[PDB]
Amino acid sequence: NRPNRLIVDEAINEDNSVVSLSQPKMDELQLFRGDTVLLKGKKRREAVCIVLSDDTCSDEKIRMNRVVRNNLRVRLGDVISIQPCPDVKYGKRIHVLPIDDTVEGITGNLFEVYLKPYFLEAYRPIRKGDIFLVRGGMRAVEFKVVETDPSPYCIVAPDTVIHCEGEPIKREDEEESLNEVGYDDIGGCRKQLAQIKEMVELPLRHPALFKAIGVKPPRGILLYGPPGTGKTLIARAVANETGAFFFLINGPEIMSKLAGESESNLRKAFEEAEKNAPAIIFIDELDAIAPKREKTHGEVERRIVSQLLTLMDGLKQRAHVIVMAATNRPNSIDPALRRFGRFDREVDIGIPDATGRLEILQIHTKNMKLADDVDLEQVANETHGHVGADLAALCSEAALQAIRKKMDLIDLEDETIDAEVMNSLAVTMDDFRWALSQSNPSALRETVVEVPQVTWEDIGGLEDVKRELQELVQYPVEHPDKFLKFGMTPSKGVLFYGPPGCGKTLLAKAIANECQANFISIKGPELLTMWFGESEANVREIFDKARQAAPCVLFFDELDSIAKARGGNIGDGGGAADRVINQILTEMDGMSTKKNVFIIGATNRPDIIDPAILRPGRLDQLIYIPLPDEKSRVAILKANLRKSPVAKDVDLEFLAKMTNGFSGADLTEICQRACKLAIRESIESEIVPEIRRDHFEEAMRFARRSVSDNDIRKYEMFAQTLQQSRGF
Amino acid sequence: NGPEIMSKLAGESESNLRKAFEEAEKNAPAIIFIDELDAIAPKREKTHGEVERRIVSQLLTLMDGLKQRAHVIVMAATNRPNSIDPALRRFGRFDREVDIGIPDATGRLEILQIHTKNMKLADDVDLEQVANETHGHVGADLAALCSEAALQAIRKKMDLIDLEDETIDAEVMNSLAVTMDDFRWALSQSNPSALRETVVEVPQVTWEDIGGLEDVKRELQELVQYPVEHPDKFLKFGMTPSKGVLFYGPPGCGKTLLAKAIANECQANFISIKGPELLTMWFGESEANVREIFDKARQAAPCVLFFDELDSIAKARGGNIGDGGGAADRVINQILTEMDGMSTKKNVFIIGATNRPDIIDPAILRPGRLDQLIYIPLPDEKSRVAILKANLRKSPVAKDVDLEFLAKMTNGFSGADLTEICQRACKLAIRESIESEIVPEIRRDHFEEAMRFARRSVSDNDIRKYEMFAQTLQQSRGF
Ligand SMILES: Nc1ncnc2c1ncn2[C@@H]1O[C@H](COP(=O)(O)OP(=O)(O)OP(O)(O)=S)[C@@H](O)[C@H]1O
Ligand SMILES: Nc1ncnc2c1ncn2[C@@H]1O[C@H](COP(=O)(O)OP(=O)(O)OP(O)(O)=S)[C@@H](O)[C@H]1O
Ligand SMILES: Nc1ncnc2c1ncn2[C@@H]1O[C@H](COP(=O)(O)OP(=O)(O)O)[C@@H](O)[C@H]1O
Ligand SMILES: [Mg+2]
Ligand SMILES: [Mg+2]
Repeated sequence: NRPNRLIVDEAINEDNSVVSLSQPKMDELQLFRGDTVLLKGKKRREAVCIVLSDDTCSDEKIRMNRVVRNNLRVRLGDVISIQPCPDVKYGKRIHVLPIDDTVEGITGNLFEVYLKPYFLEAYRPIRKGDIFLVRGGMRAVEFKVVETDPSPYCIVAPDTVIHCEGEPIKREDEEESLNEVGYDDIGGCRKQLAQIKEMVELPLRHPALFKAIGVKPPRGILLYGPPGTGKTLIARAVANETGAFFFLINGPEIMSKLAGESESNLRKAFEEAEKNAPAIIFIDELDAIAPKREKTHGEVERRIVSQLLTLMDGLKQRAHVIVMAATNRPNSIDPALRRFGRFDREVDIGIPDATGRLEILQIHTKNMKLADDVDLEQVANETHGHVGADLAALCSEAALQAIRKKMDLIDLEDETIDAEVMNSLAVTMDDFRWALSQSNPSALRETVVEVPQVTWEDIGGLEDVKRELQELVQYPVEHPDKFLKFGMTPSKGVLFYGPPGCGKTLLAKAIANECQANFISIKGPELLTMWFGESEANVREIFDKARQAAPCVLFFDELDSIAKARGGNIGDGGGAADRVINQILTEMDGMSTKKNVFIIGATNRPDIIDPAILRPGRLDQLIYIPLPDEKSRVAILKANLRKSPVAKDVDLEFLAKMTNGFSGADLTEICQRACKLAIRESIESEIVPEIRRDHFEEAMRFARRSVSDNDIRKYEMFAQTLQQSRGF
Repeated sequence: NGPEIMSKLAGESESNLRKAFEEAEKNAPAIIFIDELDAIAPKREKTHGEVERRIVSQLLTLMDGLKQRAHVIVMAATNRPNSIDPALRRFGRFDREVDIGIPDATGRLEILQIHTKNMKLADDVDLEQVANETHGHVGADLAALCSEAALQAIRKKMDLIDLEDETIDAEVMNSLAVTMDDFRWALSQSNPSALRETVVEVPQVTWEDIGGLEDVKRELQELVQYPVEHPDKFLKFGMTPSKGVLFYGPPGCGKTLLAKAIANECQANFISIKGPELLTMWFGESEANVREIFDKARQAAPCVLFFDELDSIAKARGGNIGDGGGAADRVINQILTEMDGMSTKKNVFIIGATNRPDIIDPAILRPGRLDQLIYIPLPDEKSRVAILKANLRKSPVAKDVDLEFLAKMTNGFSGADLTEICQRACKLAIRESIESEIVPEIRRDHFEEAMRFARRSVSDNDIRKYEMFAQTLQQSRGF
């Protein structure tokens, strides 16, 4: 249907007037990447913009910003027409003025702060119907053009004289503000937007089709995640972005109201928003109003949760609605709300990663001006547990640390301030380092699921067991073609066992990095404290959080501490078991081989373990991690100092010889002392940097075999037969 | 609806609940269906305050105080038989029970076809495979798996059509289909997350699926097949069938399979309760769900009830050296009170299995509980072919192999460790093929390399220990 029909999509780049396409559309287009284009759009309102080319788009799709996409009165997923035409020319007048409340409280000269610096060397097209936004000085400014050089197009040149009175504008009746949230105000969530985006999209954009079909569009959604994670943000974003009518319910709000006042208040919310459909209904803190465990005292609270049910279930299809609620943990809410015809969908919005945090940090760092020494790629690596709302108050508190010490000397106090200071005001790296050091980065910290940073090169030796792990994880994900042809079935779990400090934890994080699978780590002590006094109930959740993360490596680390809890050494009269070992391996038997979740245990004392976990179908492949030998003992040293400035004098072949029964962790203990003996001489020297050969000679003096000899023969005995361990 | 009438104001419900019978008294013959009887009649520690305790006693006086009225029948629904006031199950109240379980694959295919009727499908679809890939699924899961797969089709198909108007006509829909790539996609989302709990089914395993063991196969059909087949006999000669069996032997020698084989043979349902799962529901110092697995066994008869890896429980109390006391828990006792409960006129049939007969409680060996003891030995050469011959029956082995030759070099391998050889061989084959992308057929050299790393799973010095218990495990009670 011709290359006059294009679709809307949301840009990767942040720049104001551009559109990004691909070469197939270019081999359809045959026009430049520096050209101007005049686009046609809905409601007789159209606008002028330029194009470039790039791979991130598909064969056919169109990247835009909101500032473009709003004037065109279009939304993501609308048919647009680029109209590839070269009308190219300069314009003349281009008289602009600021917008109603967007300048409220800021005053003064706008030429050198705003406007001018935005146009320079990047002449930007303009039309009588372009509103645009300029970022700076802690503020988002909005503009409009009542007249310019006559239409359609005007293209600035590094001359053109712009003239502006200032003063507000009349607020446009229907024209949205750009300060309303949209898919660009959310970051780190990319994967769960597209999930929410598909699922809610077409029944909002295409109310008719469903009325034409017998398909039931899912209507109800539950968003998980700990507080401050952006649940309420993601909700309103979608409602704005999709065009829907967004009504909002607070839990406390309707539990604040008088008994019997809530019922009419909760009922009206649907009844009213029934009339305005298509409609979103968002319920903040569903936990407040529907808390069924031992639930509540007295009817009036037990009554309102049954009112909610008869609205969800007793929804007859009404006309058209979709309900969205939010809560901190999936639990604590009445189970009867998750049945079908009620909130059947679930979207778990976890904490962000560093790649997510940098995405967030840039969003709250946009509008403000920064010094050149800032990094923000390092910050994301120094903020560990942080949700989005922590990481926003880390930007706004760092920026108040800047404007206290800067303008206390200016000490100017009046009704409003103008932009020159703000423009010549910046935040430095010393502030971020300061606001990161307060207790504000105190933040919620719980089970994290991520792709690990460790690579294969980060571990030395072990080259064959590296080859065997990729057999057992890489391939069944890579080649589902095979394993049908030859039949059989992949084995699910693995068990590493060996001397302490020999590399088991690392080698589990390496394959996750290799297959880009998520990695969940559950350490024996942590697992056994949540059992607390005689109760846990959270184990089934780490298998859930593993299930919705697939492909996933699920790693049970230092699995020996649990068995020695029941008892170690001499031993009890009984075997080594707890009620938290049993509910693990009921749940292993639960997960299907069609799942690509993959389990790995590790133990430093194979002597003690429960045979139940070695049974075929639980942890079958047994892998014995030996101590390193000379040629590998170089690989270890060669590795962990890869970031250390070692001097040329050293012989790593020589270290590796004098050492024999050292663990890989104890080699790092030598390399550790050497480096800390170096810094003592340097610090002395303040009354030259490099690591020196003599240093390694002194460190090597105090080195310590971490594993005894007489216990090496014990690993060598279990290396042979650990299969025998079950049955007697 | 339960919530409906619990939504209404206090005292509004009474008149609302009463009218439902009073009205539908006038329109008889009449059904009265009560959704979620759990909402309105939850008596355990039951409730707070009268108004909720009042409405459950209003319901009772309607059920019991039904005088025969004219003509009515009441139907209610609930998730678990428990949680509802016991006083509602007395006679003149809901005395009937119909347990509607989860479906089987034969059931799921039946469902899938019902929500797949009206829609058009591509020819590559199967639906007999889907039913085998959807494991825990209830009907409502398996319906939203059809409607979400069919939305995956009409998003990518008509987004290019991008036609938006008041109504659409049928040509597209007719020329619109769903493919197998969609089902595979919607099956891969987390929507197939579904409730998964004790399943009762006829097992897929056959006799041919296990090699060797030809006499103990003959003895199991004596003990299960015949009293169901020939109730004529067992009267003529008198006596009585024995109820339970106990398999014991080295690990990996085929006990679990051989229990699922007879269930398949007599087309009896099969319930499996594994030692760990049984001992975690005891949770902290409480279970209350054991009597239910004997109920779910009772209403399923003819039923094989299989207690698998029954050793993990006894080693819980303690294994090896041992405690000062015997191996027991409060979850062993409430099993064998309940075994003594079920009558020989029931055709429910119990089977245990253990890898450590040394440790077990003698109480379960008493005549009238688990009487027939059967010792499952390790395979021998002629049987070790039958095992290999079996588990690769679906594998494309090349003609070069000698299965007679494998079986010789192996002696004390378990049947499960033979599969461990046959397992490695097949995974060493796929490595060469995957290399070869920069020919399919298992090769003789492959089995020669796999055989290199093979591992005796059972020690020699513990084989003489099974041979000693093989002789006398009856002696174990009394000292
Ligand atoms: N092959 C190796 N390559 C690099 N570092 C190693 C290696 N083996 C041990 N290490 C060091 O040991 C530390 C982590 O040890 P792990 O890989 O967890 O071994 P582990 O025995 O599973 O753990 P523990 O705590 O020593 S019992 C790392 O900081 C490494 O410096
Ligand atoms: N006679 C046999 N025929 C076929 N497969 C067998 C046989 N014996 C053992 N196996 C293999 O062992 C696996 C299941 O073993 P089971 O029959 O459960 O023996 P078990 O000793 O009761 O169970 P475990 O886990 O080995 S203690 C199957 O996957 C089979 O491949
Ligand atoms: N993914 C994200 N991207 C950008 N900002 C975020 C994100 N997540 C959280 N925030 C910040 O969190 C703050 C409030 O979050 P909120 O919507 O209240 O989350 P919740 O409702 O889950 O508590 C907002 O200021 C927003 O800046
Ligand atoms: Mg470790
Ligand atoms: Mg078994």
